[PDB]
Amino acid sequence: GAMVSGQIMHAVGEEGGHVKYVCKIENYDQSTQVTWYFGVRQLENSEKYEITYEDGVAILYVKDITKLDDGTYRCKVVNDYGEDSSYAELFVKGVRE
Repeated sequence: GAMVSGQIMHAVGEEGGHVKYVCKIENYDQSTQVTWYFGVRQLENSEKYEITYEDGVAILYVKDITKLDDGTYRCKVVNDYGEDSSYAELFVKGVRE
């Protein structure tokens, strides 16, 4: 392309609930691979995170929200030509001023 990774919107998470992040990719192809991060931590499918990627749409769902989950989330996109990343925040009540 490209690729270019699209803008991701911020979210407020309530304790015990969930939030989602959606990142739309321009000029994806057969070599495109997507990895999400929370702060310094690399994410994978588990009891905590529901992660999918198909046809230029990356989706991260975060479950069972706690105060620990407040911070910065990154969607990192890599192919045979280069890379791009997009970022957004999760705000939980009681964490930030």
